[PDB]
Amino acid sequence: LEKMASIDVHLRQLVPGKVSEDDKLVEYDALLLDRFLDILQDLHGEDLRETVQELYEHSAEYEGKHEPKKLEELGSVLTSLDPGDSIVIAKAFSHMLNLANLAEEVQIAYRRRIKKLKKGDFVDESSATTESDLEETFKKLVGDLNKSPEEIFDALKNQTVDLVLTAHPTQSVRRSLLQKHGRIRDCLAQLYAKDITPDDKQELDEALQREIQAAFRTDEIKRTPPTPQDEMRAGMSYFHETIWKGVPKFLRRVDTALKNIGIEERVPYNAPLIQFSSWMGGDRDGNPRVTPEVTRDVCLLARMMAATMYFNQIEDLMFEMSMWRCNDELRARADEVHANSKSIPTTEPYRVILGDVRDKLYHTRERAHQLLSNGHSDVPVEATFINLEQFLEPLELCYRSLCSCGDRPIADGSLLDFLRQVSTFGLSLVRLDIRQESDRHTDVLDAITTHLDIGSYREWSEERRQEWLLSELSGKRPLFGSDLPKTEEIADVLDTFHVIAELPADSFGAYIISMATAPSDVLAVELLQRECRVKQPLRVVPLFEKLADLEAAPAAVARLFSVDWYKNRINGKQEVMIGYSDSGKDAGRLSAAWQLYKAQEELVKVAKEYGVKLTMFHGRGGTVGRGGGPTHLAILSQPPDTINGSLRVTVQGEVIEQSFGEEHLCFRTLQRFTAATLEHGMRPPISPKPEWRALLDEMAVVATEEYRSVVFQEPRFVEYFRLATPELEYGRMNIGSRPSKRKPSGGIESLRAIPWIFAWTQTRFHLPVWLGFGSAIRHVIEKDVRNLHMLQDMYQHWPFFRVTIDLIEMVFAKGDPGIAALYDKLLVSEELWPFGEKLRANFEETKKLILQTAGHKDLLEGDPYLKQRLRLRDSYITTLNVCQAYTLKRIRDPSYHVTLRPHISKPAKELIELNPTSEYAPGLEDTLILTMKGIAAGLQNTG
Amino acid sequence: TTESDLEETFKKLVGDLNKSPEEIFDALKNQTVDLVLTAHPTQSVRRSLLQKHGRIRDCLAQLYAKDITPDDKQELDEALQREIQAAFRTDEIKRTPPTPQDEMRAGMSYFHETIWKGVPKFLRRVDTALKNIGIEERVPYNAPLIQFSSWMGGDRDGNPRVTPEVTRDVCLLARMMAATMYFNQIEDLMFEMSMWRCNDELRARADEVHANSKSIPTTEPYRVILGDVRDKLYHTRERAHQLLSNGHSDVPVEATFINLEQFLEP
Amino acid sequence: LELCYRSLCSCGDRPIADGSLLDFLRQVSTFGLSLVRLDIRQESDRHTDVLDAITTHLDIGSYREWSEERRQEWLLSELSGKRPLFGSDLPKTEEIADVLDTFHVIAELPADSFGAYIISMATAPSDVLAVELLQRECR
Repeated sequence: LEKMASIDVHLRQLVPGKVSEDDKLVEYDALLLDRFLDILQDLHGEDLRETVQELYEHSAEYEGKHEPKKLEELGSVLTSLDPGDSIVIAKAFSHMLNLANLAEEVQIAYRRRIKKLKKGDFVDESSATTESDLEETFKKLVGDLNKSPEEIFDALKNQTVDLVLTAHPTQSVRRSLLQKHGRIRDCLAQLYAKDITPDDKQELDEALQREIQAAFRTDEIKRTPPTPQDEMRAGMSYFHETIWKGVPKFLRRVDTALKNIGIEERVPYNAPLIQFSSWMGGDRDGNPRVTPEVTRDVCLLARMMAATMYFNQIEDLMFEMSMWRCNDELRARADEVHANSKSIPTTEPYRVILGDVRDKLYHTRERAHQLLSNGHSDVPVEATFINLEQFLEPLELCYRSLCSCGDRPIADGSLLDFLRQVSTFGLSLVRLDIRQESDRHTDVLDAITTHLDIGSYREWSEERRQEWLLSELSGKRPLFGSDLPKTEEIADVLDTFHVIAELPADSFGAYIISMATAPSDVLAVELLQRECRVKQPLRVVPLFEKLADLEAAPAAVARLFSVDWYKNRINGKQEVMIGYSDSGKDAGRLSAAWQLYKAQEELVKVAKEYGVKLTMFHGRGGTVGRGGGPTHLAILSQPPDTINGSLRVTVQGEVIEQSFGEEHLCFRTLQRFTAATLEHGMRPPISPKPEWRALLDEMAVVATEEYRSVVFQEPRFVEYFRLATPELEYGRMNIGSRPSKRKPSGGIESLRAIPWIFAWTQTRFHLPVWLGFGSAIRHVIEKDVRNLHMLQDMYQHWPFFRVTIDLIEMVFAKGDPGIAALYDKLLVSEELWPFGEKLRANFEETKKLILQTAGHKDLLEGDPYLKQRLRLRDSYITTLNVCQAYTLKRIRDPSYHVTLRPHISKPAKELIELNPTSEYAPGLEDTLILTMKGIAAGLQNTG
Repeated sequence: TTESDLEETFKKLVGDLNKSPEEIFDALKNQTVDLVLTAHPTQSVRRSLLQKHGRIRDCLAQLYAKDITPDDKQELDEALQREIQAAFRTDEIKRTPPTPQDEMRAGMSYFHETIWKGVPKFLRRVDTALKNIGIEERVPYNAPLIQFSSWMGGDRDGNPRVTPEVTRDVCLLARMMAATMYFNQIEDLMFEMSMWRCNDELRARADEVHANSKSIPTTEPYRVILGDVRDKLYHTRERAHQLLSNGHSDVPVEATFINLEQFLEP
Repeated sequence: LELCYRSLCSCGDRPIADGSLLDFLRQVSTFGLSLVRLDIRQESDRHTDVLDAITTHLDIGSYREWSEERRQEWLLSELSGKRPLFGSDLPKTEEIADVLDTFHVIAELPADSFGAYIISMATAPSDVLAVELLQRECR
């Protein structure tokens, strides 16, 4: 058994140098890989193991030198496998890749930071090795900006970081397989303790193998495209995993950091530095499966999870709180609770109060399980806490008392962590946002005006809409009753509003209007809210998606503030949502990014005019959605005063593991969010030179021209897209809960942005992310010999431009034109081949231009850590690519017969039997799904 | 400091006494250690003060880690002082000479603290020691190498306060703590058991259990069986709380495990 | 029951059917599910109070000052339209609350219990149309 000698060599060639000398990543992945291959040999035989290993060796050699021979050898081996062995190979490379991501997680989390590698400028904030922690951010604010610690302390007091969890665009992996990955990480880490005992080490190795097999022996398909509730619990897994415990530890570190610069107070417990929001069960844009009952469901489920967690916590709090000296107030309250009732003696008053609150917690949990599992309950209102204040009051009483008796140290222990968990998590953990297209609201209003015989709200001009909406919001007469012809959709909208009306506001964040374009969409949602008897209406949030919507958004927002009814309803607070990927699908990426910068600038000018406090909600696709070090500089790179102590970011499902799976991970996440928000608030990035703004305007025009000319003006583009890319299969298979298009018969316009990105990400081509940069940079470079220098100035001195280019370069590192060409060769008509060839030429050109801008000669020249990690994942992703290409060829072409090879080794008793009701050949559907999940998992995020 | 551990004891048995590893393994199979817990001759300390001492120990130990970070060390010191005051600021008298049941719970604290997790860890270490001398089997799971007994609620010698009702109390309280621990354990056992290849015997039983019933899908049979065992555990615990807090129950005995065999079988 | 009667007469047991079964059927038809049917009765002036509060809250005038025919006209246009008339945001005296809540209680019950809505001191068609409108707009 000396296969280990070979893969070790290959790994050491993939990652040759050392990015430090704790660089045990090759050791980690070689260990996990060898254990895995042994388990694969034991389960599925020797031949299978040798085949898979040969495949990986070739894939790694290809990632090394990129000789197309390696690709054709991988193809040669993969075509000869009967679908059973294809399944085994695909599953093999999925698990090997996951193990690679695991060794990476351990490497990053236990990489010790190097103080001496900092340069002194903003660049350092784009990598976790040189990014500032909380304390370094404090000292940078004090020394360099002459800010006083009191100003920092206030800034922290009023700052709010609101993280919004969304559903996974593809495989939200089984909570069980997450658990198994966790055990594997812990085993690795403990195995690399520099002191461990021989038996501890032996039992750790045994546990590791045991769990790698345990993970391999579980399916990753079948069942349902899990219902919105199942996805929602699968979302809240990370509250038990890390977040619930993680909040108070982070806040305590904020206290320590404040002490270490002279501040003697702590951050007040009720200060909302962290906040969590959810879309799971609320977003309806192009998702009929999110019914009103779904919303009522995840609302009550959230309240259940909250009351449960508080209940399990308050036992340990009651144990801790065994003191007897207390305030007179708390003493009287204890006499009250005891009279109105181990049995909690009156000499332990803290335990009396906390025992009563414990009662209220249990009663609330059972009441919520009865409201969800039935539709009514018997539990009266008084056995439960209805708002957060009733909950907070007795705890704050206990804190007051403890500090009264000089037991503040005791009060700053379990009690403080509990109070902060109550303030951060509320009664619901999260606040659910509802989201819906504007056109559905317009449908409802049109049905209403037609039923009232006033015209059709749809035909009305934007201002006429505004006028009718204003008169209707003014009056005292309700608008409709049950006697209204309601389509299924109209009924969905109205019933959603009623469900909102019949629930506590503690669960609801914002009403987000997708495809928002004009003030009438916002006023419309406000009116529907009031006329559906929504007691405390939600804040309305427009989502300007298309480019023109971004150009006209400040004018619409100003017009909204200028309206007295809205000006008083919003109460000096406004939240606007931007979508990096949504605008990118419309007008290319460069134009969408620059337009977003300008649009935020103008929105801030409007908010300063009308004296409203603006919060910018960053959707998916952004720079702030990459996760990790890059998020630091990305947040720093927002236009000045666009943050102002209120950040709101989408936590994409594809990153939620890299952000909240582990302890160190969650801590560093909350830390970089808080530090970035604070520093940007007190130290805005430089304002751009005007020549820069003009240059970006020209490049935006050229880029949008090329982008739309390719995606929309070329007629055969959609045929090419359907051929060279698994878009249709993703649209058909039980991968995501949402349909891939809004209208089945439309082109790319009606296609959603998630399948648009995902489709081209799968083929290692990434056309939506970089398309447009080539023609623009070429254009300005030819226009003047000097512009290049100017561009290179921006990349090195303008944070915004730097984070944009950096993202593009990183995506190019995840790309490979040769693999794309393989997809073309197997799946595209011959008369369409040159088309693709031309695109690929563009690809290469764009790459060479991006490099020239960054002053780099290789991709990711400045970040060799990331280069190493990407190289390592890629060596696994490439085989999944080829396997996917040929599998597509077989699925689409029943006339393409292959020369099969003999089967290898072992109602379902073998891997091929796990899909009975299959449409295509046995095991092809599952292989395609496997490669899609594996490639998608190995590439993570791009654009 | 110089006493023999398990493995050194093995090598002393094998090298010096010419005992075969098989003889050692058999001896272990048949050996039983029955540890009997008694009430404290004086202060059986409050379970809360146990917890506080525990936090103090953890704080000391982590404070003397040869790698610790400045902020971790500062927060550790703060936690240490905080907990020392916390312990000092609690009384240790009043109330009653705690009822035999109160002393009995205060005895069973140590199952949660260490013993419940500690037993299988030790047994696994016995397995490792057997591997290192050539034995490929493990110590059978149903072998009673460790056994626990109690006098708390049973010893009456010179003690009028141990009434028969006290005995029935500590009996049912013990069973409650047992069913509790098993229940809380079997959730993580159900998470682990997500495999799909299974025995024909297990397949048939799973088809049966699912037919007689997240909703436990039939292609995860282990989760079917263990979810059923979870059901019986819950019913047993609630039944014991009803027999203790009342004197009767409505929950039928057949919804619960009555003997160790019904429990072990699935 | 009628099935049992049909059957008995089918087998020529009509005499048996005309005994306890017939008395039972007649008791069901005479007494229904409620023995009696409850009439509601109220002064017309209370309905006028409610309509006056509504027209004042809508800033249209005071239904009270309006002549009998003008009342008739507003009542007719309102009974014609498709828009409801008011919501919880309405200044309601104790009496107005009594009237509206009475109408809601009528709405939340089976019609088997209710006979007639009787207007005491009835004087003009607007009193009747008014009660009809309040009935509809109270669902």
